[PDB]
Amino acid sequence: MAPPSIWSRIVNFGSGWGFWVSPSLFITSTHVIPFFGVPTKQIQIHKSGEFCRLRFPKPIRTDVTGMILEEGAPEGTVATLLIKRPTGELMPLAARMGQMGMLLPGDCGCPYIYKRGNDYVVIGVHTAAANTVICATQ
Amino acid sequence: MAPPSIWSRIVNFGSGWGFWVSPSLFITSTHVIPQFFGVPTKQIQIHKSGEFCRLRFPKPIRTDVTGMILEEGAPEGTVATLLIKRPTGELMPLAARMGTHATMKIQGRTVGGQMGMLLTLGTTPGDCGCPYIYKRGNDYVVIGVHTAAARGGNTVICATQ
Repeated sequence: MAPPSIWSRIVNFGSGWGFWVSPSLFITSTHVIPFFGVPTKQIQIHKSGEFCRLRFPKPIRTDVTGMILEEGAPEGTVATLLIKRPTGELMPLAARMGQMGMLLPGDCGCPYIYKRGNDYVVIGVHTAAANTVICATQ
Repeated sequence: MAPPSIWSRIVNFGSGWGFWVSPSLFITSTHVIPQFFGVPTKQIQIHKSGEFCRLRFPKPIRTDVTGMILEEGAPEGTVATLLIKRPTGELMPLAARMGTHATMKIQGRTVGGQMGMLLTLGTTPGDCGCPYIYKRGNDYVVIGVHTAAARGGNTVICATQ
């Protein structure tokens, strides 16, 4: 259901994963932050509570289109937790959810997506789980 | 292009990449082999046919994937898709018109494989190990692995067998 281009946005970072919103915007969780060739000082790091945004002065992923990132998902939205594993396996997981989710480590940082019209929407990143799941917000 | 499950079979293997044809079969390029997947190099059944390296492991490692048809190249004129992954994460499916088998010198190294040509950015040595794939009905089919590329040309070599 999620095309390869959106999977390619998910890239391993630190101890887990992160996600490309644009050629220059990259989101992840704070527990995986130990950058991509760019000095750690030439980046905007705006941590926001187990959620972190990284903005580079130059595009890094020019292959990637600008995708909408919202705070969360309206209650009842069936988001999709796109977990990647070190072996290369892709693990899509249907989550009912806007901040806490019900399914139907090193995974933290993987994004939450839900399709609205002919365009995808990011709503946060994987924070922790132990059927329960949690999604970090802006 | 191709679905995610096919792309997820492509993984970094040393200097370049490799391809999980089945849960236990792993094709790659002999030159990208590091100097595997948490397995003793002795325990792995290695086979080589030029710059083509086929690794059959004793235990199914990649249980998420399925078996896929692996063939010795493709007939002349077939348009295969070289599935390139770059270390930045980007995906680059490139169409290639497979030609005949040839032998050439590149980087002080005599290379052999099924020549192909990229059709309307370009390949890099870090891209070796990635698969040439063309769909035959419903079945996706692997024909070999990227092993070399001409200095300036769009000629490309596909390790076969």
